[PDB]
Amino acid sequence: SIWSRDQIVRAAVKVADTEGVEAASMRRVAAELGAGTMSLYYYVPTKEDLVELMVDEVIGETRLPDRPGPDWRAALTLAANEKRALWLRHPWLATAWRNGHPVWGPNSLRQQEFVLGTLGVFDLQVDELLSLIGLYNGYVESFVRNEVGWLEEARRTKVDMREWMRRSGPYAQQLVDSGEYPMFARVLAETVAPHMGPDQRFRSGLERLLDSIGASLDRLSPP
Amino acid sequence: EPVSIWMLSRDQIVRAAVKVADTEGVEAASMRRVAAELGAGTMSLYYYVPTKEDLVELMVDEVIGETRLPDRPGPDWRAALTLAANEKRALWLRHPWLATAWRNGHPVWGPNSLRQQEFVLGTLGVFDLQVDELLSLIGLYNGYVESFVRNEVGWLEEARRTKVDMREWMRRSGPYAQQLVDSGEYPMFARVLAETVAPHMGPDQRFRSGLERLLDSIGASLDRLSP
Ligand SMILES: CC(=O)O[C@@H]1[C@@H](C)O[C@@H](c2ccc3c(c2O)[C@H](O)[C@]24O[C@@]2(C3=O)[C@@]2(O)C(=O)C=C(C)C[C@@]2(O)C[C@@H]4O)C[C@H]1OC(=O)/C=C/C=C/C=C/C=C/C(=O)Nc1c(O)c2ccc(O)c(Cl)c2oc1=O
Ligand SMILES: CC(=O)O[C@@H]1[C@@H](C)O[C@@H](c2ccc3c(c2O)[C@H](O)[C@]24O[C@@]2(C3=O)[C@@]2(O)C(=O)C=C(C)C[C@@]2(O)C[C@@H]4O)C[C@H]1OC(=O)/C=C/C=C/C=C/C=C/C(=O)Nc1c(O)c2ccc(O)c(Cl)c2oc1=O
Ligand SMILES: [Cl-]
Ligand SMILES: [Cl-]
Ligand SMILES: [Cl-]
Ligand SMILES: [Cl-]
Ligand SMILES: [Cl-]
Ligand SMILES: [Cl-]
Repeated sequence: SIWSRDQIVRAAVKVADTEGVEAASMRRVAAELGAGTMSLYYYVPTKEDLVELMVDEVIGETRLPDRPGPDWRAALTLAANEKRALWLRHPWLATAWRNGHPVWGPNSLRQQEFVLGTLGVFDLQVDELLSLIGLYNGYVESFVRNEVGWLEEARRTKVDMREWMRRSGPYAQQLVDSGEYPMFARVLAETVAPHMGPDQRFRSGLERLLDSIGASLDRLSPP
Repeated sequence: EPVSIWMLSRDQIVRAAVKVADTEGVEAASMRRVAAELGAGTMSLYYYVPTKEDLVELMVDEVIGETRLPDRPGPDWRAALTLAANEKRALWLRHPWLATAWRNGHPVWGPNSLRQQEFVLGTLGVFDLQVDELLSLIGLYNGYVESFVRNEVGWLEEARRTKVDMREWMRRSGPYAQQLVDSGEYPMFARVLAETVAPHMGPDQRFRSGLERLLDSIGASLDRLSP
């Protein structure tokens, strides 16, 4: 287990933020530091290891409270906004982890202590805790991975979410006119969210997610 | 102003891209490599398929046409979502690049994708829901399936590179997990390792068990919002 390297990781991060993670190849990160590649490899064997070290490294930028306190909705909300701002700042976090094994670096584990801690006081089987936290973490990640995706897409096409929605209007009408997608149509007729800006959309999605967690907790702990 | 891709034939270009991606991942199936395979030339394909992103979008909807969900909702929403989940996981396992290839913000609105979405969205259509609430609960369900299978594929890919699978990784990491518990700093990590069952089930049993807890949470929200 992979758990001064640190200065290597920081230069990697700087490159990945600007030019994407592919561009943070091992030759370049050397260039960035003013060293030749042969020493880099001593401290950081593989590019897979570096990505893992970068993940943990940037999570160290963030600081949550030492303990969540009893308001699990306010604590998860704080964790949500921190995590979103970290992914927007380091968009490669949304697509870079390709492996199955979890990252057990100190900073990753510190933050999970806080997020798991929020529902840690409840008398739940731990796999139920992980299931509810899974719901919460899934919402934040799906949303922001999609957000990042729009930005990466815009830089190529010059068409962002709002502009894509307008230009897709005619195709959408064709699909409605097909008559084969009555639920898609009811979504297009009735949804409010896509017309909210990003910050308000995220927050209102988070409140719905939090209410679903809440409703589960009332089930397992009436009333 | 480009028109949607959805607005020598297309179907043979796509089926040919799918074969190179199945066997050798989505990178090994470019326009160059797809031309080669068909017995045709680099620029003739750009008539049918302008961009590689356009090509991937067609590849996704093509393979989604291998799954056939029912025409109609059914009152048992738990069974419905379970069927959808099992069918999505089998697909993704047959086409692992499904888990990673979609990197854009815009949704794939091919016909096979939307045919499948009618069934998934129709499952809670029974209920008195504002549409954004429906979408929120479907989001919880889809995120479960998607994280699960994408992690499952991650392990398969990691293991080809390392020759160390999920079980061998848990085994090999015991000493370090034990150092981490001994530090005293990670009490929730310790509890998880001491009490979790899931990662000791096989994948199929673990998939189903997590699904069941998810469905119970959907049920608790439906009861509150729509008695
Ligand atoms: C995330 C996302 O897609 O955001 C979209 C956004 C980018 O665009 C939004 C949008 C576009 C265009 C317009 C609109 C939009 O909101 C204006 O609402 C609008 O319709 C517009 C208009 O043009 C107008 O102007 C227009 O021009 C045309 C029409 C007809 C209406 C309008 O005049 C007026 C109206 O205001 C719709 C909006 O659509 C959605 O939010 C869709 C979300 C639904 C999620 C469904 C997921 C379902 C899960 C699911 O299927 N699970 C899966 C499985 O279990 C599964 C299992 C097996 C398997 O094989 C598969 Cl493939 C599976 O696939 C799965 O996905
Ligand atoms: C997905 C995953 O990690 O699966 C793991 C699997 C691969 O390995 C499992 C495992 C490993 C080792 C062992 C075990 C396992 O089950 C044997 O159970 C075992 O413990 C093992 C042993 O070695 C033994 O043998 C052993 O050898 C050593 C010890 C100490 C115990 C044992 O003798 C007893 C037993 O046999 C644990 C298992 O761990 C989990 O499932 C944990 C899941 C929890 C995820 C929670 C995520 C949290 C979300 C979250 O943080 N959200 C986020 C934020 O809001 C967030 C916000 C801001 C921000 O900056 C960040 Cl970074 C953020 O990051 C976020 O992630
Ligand atoms: Cl990147
Ligand atoms: Cl590597
Ligand atoms: Cl955007
Ligand atoms: Cl290409
Ligand atoms: Cl792939
Ligand atoms: Cl495995």
